[PDB]
Amino acid sequence: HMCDAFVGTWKLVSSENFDDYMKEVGVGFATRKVAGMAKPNMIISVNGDVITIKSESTFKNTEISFILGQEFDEVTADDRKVKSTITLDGGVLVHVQKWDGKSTTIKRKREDDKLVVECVMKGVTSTRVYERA
Ligand SMILES: Cc1nc(-c2ccccc2)nc(Sc2ccc(F)cc2)c1C(=O)O
Repeated sequence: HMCDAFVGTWKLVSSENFDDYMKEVGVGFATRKVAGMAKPNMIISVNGDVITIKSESTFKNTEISFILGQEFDEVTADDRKVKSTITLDGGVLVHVQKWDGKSTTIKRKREDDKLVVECVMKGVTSTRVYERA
């Protein structure tokens, strides 16, 4: 029952400062423009200890499956090859991606009927809000 409140199908309803977050990450112009337009569907499911997060969009579809605390390989929407670890900290999913000596942290939290995603790359935060689809 660890992620019960995250499970489901979610749709992006708002975004703030995502272009700047992507600039800090190192995303190029064209990918920032097209990725920034996307209105992804996030589908979160749990089967035993394995959590799956799928993102479906017009630009790219992504999928990760993982066990909490156990590092894995991820290919991001912008085609970075990263080493990721996802943990639960006080009811917040905390996702750290490492690549090329860089790091970004993505936090996912339930707040009211929303799933709030906070993405941080050095000093820059983007906040992305999802509602149930
Ligand atoms: C945390 C995050 N990072 C990035 C992301 C995207 C590009 C470069 C770096 C990071 N995208 C998304 S959602 C998304 C999925 C597919 C897509 F084609 C566009 C957006 C999210 C999200 O969870 O809201």
